[PDB]
Amino acid sequence: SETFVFSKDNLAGSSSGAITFGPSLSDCPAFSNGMLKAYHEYKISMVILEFVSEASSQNSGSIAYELDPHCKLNSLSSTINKFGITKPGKRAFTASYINGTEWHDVAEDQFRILYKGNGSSSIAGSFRITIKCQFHNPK
Amino acid sequence: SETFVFSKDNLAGSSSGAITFGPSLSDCPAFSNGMLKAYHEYKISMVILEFVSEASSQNSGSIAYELDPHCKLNSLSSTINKFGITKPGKRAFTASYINGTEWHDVAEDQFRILYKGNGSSSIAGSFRITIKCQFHNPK
Amino acid sequence: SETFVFSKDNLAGSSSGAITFGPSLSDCPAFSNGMLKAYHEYKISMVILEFVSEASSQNSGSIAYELDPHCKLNSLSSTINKFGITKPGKRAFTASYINGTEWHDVAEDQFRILYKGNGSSSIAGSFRITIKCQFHNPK
Amino acid sequence: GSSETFVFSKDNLAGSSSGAITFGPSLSDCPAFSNGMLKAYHEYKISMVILEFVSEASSQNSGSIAYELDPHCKLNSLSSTINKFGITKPGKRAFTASYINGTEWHDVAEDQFRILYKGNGSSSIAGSFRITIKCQFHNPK
Amino acid sequence: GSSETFVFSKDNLAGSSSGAITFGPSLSDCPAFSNGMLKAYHEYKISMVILEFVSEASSQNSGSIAYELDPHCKLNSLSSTINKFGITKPGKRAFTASYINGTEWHDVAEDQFRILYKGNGSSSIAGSFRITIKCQFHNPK
Amino acid sequence: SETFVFSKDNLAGSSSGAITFGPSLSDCPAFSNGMLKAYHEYKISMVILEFVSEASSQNSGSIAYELDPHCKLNSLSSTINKFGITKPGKRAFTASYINGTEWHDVAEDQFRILYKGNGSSSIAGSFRITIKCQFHNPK
Amino acid sequence: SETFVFSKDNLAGSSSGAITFGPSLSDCPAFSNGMLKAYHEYKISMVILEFVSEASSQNSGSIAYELDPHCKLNSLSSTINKFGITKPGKRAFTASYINGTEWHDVAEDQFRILYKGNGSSSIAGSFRITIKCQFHNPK
Amino acid sequence: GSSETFVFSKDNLAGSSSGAITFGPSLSDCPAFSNGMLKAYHEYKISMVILEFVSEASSQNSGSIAYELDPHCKLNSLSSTINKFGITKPGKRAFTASYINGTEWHDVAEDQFRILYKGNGSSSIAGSFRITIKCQFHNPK
Repeated sequence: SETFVFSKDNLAGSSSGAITFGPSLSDCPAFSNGMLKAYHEYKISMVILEFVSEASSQNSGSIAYELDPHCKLNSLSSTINKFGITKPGKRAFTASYINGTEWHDVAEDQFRILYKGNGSSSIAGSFRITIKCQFHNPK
Repeated sequence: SETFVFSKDNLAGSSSGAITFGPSLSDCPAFSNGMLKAYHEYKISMVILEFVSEASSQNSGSIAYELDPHCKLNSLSSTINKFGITKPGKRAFTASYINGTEWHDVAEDQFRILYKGNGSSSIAGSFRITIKCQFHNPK
Repeated sequence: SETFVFSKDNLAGSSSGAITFGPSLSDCPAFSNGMLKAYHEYKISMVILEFVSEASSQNSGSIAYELDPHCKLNSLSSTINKFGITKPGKRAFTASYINGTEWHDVAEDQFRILYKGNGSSSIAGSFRITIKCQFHNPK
Repeated sequence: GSSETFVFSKDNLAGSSSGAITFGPSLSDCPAFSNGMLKAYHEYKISMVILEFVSEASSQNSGSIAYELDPHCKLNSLSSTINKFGITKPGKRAFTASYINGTEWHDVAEDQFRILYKGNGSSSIAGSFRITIKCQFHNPK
Repeated sequence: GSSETFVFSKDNLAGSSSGAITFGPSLSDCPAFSNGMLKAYHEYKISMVILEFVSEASSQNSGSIAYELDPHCKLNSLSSTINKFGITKPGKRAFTASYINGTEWHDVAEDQFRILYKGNGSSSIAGSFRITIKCQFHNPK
Repeated sequence: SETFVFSKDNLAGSSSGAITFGPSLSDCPAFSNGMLKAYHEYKISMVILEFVSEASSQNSGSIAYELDPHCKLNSLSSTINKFGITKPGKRAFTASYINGTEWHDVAEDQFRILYKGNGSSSIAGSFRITIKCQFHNPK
Repeated sequence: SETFVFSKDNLAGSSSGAITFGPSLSDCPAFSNGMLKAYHEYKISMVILEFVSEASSQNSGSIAYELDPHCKLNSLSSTINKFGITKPGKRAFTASYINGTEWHDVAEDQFRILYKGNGSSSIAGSFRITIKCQFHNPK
Repeated sequence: GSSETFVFSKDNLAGSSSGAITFGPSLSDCPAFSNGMLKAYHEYKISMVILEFVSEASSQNSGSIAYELDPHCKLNSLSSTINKFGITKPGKRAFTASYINGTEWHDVAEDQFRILYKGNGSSSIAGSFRITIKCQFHNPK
């Protein structure tokens, strides 16, 4: 029942992107090219997403994050869940929310988080992702 | 968690078709055009399939139904389970039969019911479908 | 006992408008044209209104929201309940406050929330509305 | 208040004829209720309804009668066809208080609710609608 | 058959105003009976009548109200003045079956009997006529 | 929650009128011009209607009152309930009689009392009305 | 034991004034010209004073409020109790602090709150006053 | 302190005459209290008042007497007409401590409270106001 922590920094206020959890997570060199390449099954039981506000209080906007459990969206569609870029935020996703009740092959993504900001080009903050995951069937 | 009740009517004695429970369920606008556009995941925990016999007692035949759990069949193949078009029928499908153990994205069809009758062209009856289902991760 | 979540974004600091809950709620495509069109009775038991502060700290003003339980006001009259545009806010309305103790026909509005801001034209934040409602007498 | 039980019947429901039964001051099928107690009390509520279809049709007639319950009298004809009775088999259905907006006392000039019926069979006789309404009255005039 | 008890009141009986109360299809003072049960049953009979005068007049008003019982509806106004109530004192009178022709079932289009009242006092308010009719009904429509 | 006590005086033996409990209750400035301009909703849970007999014992007649729950009658129609103008009277109306089960906007008249007397033109008495009522959703 | 809520808005950062509770409270049309004019005794048991910060974070200053229980000050004297104009504040005054243990005639003030700001002329925020009061001896 | 009970009466209250009874140093109707104990004690409080109307008028006189309780002596005549007594029937009313500002000791030079009375009847005799005041005294002079 290991744990990983990584951070996507320098999130621009208007940058739109996707953080896919699986073989495509190049933002964490210790997960994509590490445990996955030497294992077969893995489930990401818990995802703690914490937005740390580096942005100046003079930046107007917000970062909306949409939690797609099947990687069937290439861009954000609903702007409901959002963090104000001026204040820190914390969010916890358990097993049921992120399709984390069954194993998956290390060649297939489990889920993704699509982030989209609508602020200025200045620095908006950082994303700290803590993934509590498990591995099975050692390779 | 909700209990959606809908129906398909004017099923002739020889009508052949498929009811795909998911985004293609145009029979019930309260499901395909409703909750499925307000959520990401859904699972159909129970399906109560009832056949109300509108047919005359002097008509012959029966309506067979196949419960395809993965929608790989586009037409009826097996006829082991059937309702006589002269007697009302009721059938219960729990989570295991209809792949309700796992959640699915609203762009994916969970399972389908292939229904085909062998009788004449007269009115055979109506299908009353009661899907007790849940939802998660609001859009 | 289903739940809906929707969001009215890009609330200008000086925009004045009304959010009516019922057939006129075009801000949520999954409620006005979804469940309501295929049901007869509905009561909105709980309304959680959360103001997320996207606005820069350089914006002076506030957004006053008035909860009219009979849709007899076309514009805000009392400026008591208000959110500072610089800080997040949360408010919970139970059954008694929003005339939510009896069913209503889907052709008639139940209540409305009139919002009025007195700040600058810049982005003031977003409104996140979580309506916990129930439906009865399937159509 | 006064508790009463009005049992009446709308007959000669052809398998193709459609209509609406409005409960309250427009209940022409039971003059004992529409023009009866409603002119002796200010407030009335229909706490319970028992709707029964007595099948007078023979086994050879194929069809059904679809009945829908409008609790606000804003529908003039049937729209959806979920609930239905077979024309060859007797049917029974019980509507409680919440289904028919019976939790609130109404002025006698208001129609509390209505039942819309529509047939999809032939033009012959299908059966009879036997309606039992258990009601309460308040504030005698 | 169905046994019912209809209690109603004709009010504002001035000490000088005279009139007639016809029991049956012309009982306008109690719409619960004239236009009520009479449209749900072919035959009705008024087994018992309790006629009471509630004296709302003060002791200073002098007079009386003379009431006569016509069991065949062939009288249009009071003729004799034997039975009477004092306007200052409450009065009670009980009419049994034979007095009001209540031994025979009548068609609902017929007036069973009537009570003619005539005052000989002043023009001020004298009291109220509270009428309780205990009746039976047969052959539901 | 409060217990407002007011009165209508100089009711002649033949005075005909209506007391509409709501914004049109000009008899008590503490109710129409007071709390009803500080709240949105109100319900009158109990009405104690007392008649104090100021009339001489040598005056005849009575005052009849009709408790219209929906204000559809603009004049007295029924006279089944009445107080003798020579004897003091008291009557109690609970929530069910006067439609107090539901709340109403302060621009709507809940119920009314139609009072009319048949006596002479002399002083008949006074109406003392005690409305035990509540309020909600302050303006 | 009724309750009132009112709000003094557009408090300038340098405005100095007094909020007197009684017949002189013209800021609340439902208290000065409502309940008081139709009653004799009244005591304001509790006063909840909440400062909502509408002011931009670029405004330097504070609003000092002094609670005079006998209306013997026409201007603020001590600057101890104060709210920062940049942040919300809440304060509760019980019966003993505001001379609220005995009734008073509706022609005499009970107490007053003297507010004085020393910031800029821009909008500094709003005052929300919730007075829980009681009335006696109906007029 | 000393507890006392002063029972007095203001008589010849015509059905049309109106006035005010101020309790304390201006209670001219009971010289035993206004000029009595108040000159022997610094502090007095009127803990309880029993106000009774003895009806000496005949049944023929129609009217009422409206009495209002001013607990701060800032009213000079009657304004509202909620509480009232019928002139033909004896009346009783009990004012406790809080109603008459009797929870605080007062200097003898202050009027604790007053009762304003106004009649709406004829000019004949209506009755008598019998007032019982139960009071306490402190700090003897």
